[PDB]
Amino acid sequence: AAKDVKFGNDARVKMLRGVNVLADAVKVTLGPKGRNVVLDKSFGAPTITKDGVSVAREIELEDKFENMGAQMVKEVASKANDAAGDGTTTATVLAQAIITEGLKAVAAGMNPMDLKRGIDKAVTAAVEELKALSVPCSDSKAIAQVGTISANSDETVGKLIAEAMDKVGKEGVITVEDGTGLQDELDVVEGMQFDRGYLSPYFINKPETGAVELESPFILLADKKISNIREMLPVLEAVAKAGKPLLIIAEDVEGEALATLVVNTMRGIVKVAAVKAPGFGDRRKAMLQDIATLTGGTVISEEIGMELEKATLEDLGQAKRVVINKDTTTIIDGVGEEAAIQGRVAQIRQQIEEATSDYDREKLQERVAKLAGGVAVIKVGAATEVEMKEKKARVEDALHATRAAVEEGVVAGGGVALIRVASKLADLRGQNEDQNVGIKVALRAMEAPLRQIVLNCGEEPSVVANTVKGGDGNYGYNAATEEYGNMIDMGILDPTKVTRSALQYAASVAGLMITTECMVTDLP
Repeated sequence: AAKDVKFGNDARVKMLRGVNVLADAVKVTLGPKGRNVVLDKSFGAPTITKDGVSVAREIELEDKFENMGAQMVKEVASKANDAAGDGTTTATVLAQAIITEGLKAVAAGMNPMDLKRGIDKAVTAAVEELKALSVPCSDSKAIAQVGTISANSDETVGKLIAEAMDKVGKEGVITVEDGTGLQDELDVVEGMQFDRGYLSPYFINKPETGAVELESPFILLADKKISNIREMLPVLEAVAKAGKPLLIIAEDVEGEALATLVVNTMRGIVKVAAVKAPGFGDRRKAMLQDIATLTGGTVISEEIGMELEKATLEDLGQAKRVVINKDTTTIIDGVGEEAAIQGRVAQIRQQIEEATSDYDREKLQERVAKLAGGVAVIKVGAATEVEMKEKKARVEDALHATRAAVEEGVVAGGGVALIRVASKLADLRGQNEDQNVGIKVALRAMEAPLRQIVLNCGEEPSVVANTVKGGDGNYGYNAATEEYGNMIDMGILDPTKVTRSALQYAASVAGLMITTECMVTDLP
């Protein structure tokens, strides 16, 4: 009902102090010599963690305006983590630096619009410089190296990732799953992955990764929107009597159907997951047909008179494993005739020759490559099961890091890339002097994360940052060994995508907060 409103400097200082609390909580964990943050748990055993993700997720300030500021910075940091795969702490500390300096400038009387424009100009220049400075990661040796560093110096993990990407390609779909035995088994199976997520997070079976993982499930491919249930209840009865989980891939399943599916899933009487149909228009129908051919089943379409009432087990697609993340889903080893797959890829290639528009042509290349390439599975082997779990988690993290490195490149890790780019961009200027002030704010902000890492290491940050700026290339300061040298030589590297995303999202949130003249929140 009644709401509190803050205008001008009061709202901005509220946001600044909230962001300060969040960044002070998170940034202490940054760096190889990170600090420990105790997250008190109501169950009884407090947890000690050194990752900024958990600390950021667990923070919620009591004051309303402080809470809003901290939560919005946390939201943009989580966006950076979801996109790049890492760099939440770097994004948070960069955002804190930009916000502090920009608010100090605004309080002097600087124009927020020009400050934001200068900050964005500096950030775009920094992204271009990072792209220029990035070391390409295309050789299998470089892939193995990125795998090793991304997995705490494990040659086996890097070798597995490198050979998996060799078999599936740089852009191929590669997934990791638990495997029996001690040795690591790598196999390739016929499957596909389309960028669609679960309609509700209530279907999640693995809270560790938030992935709806299904083993040997049935998939129901519907060409029509589903709102009611009574037309499709026999499908639920059939999958229940079959005893195996069911996957729903329709144009959209929402309303009472989604509600009853979520309720049943929480009840546990039946385990059924629903994911939206990829694409739209005729493309959606084409890829639904592609998935139907992959799974050996058929799609139910209202236009051809095939109702959901007649949908039974014989016309129900079946797979081996299904992994549904927040944004992407993966069907693995869908059982189906190889002749059908060959016919489908041949027909799509034909359509490629008699395609005319470039957009349709590139979409057809994407579809045929995705369908024909398949998905390889890497099975983690270890002596003890807990070791298998930790190794599989490390393999997943290393796979994400390697994928990011392939997508963008590899730069110097430990914040050296950002400070090097900031030193390189010392002479950039904008139209207004306010834009120059904003550019200087951005430069100091990109200098900040290395200073924080050095401060966590215990060394003084000023002289170390000055020495790193004095050098050129990937030369910087190693926090672990307290020595200088080339980061790629020392192996301290991060994907260019991670650094670029952290910088971009910190810039976005800083621009949003600097240009905020009013806050509205519920009354305490």
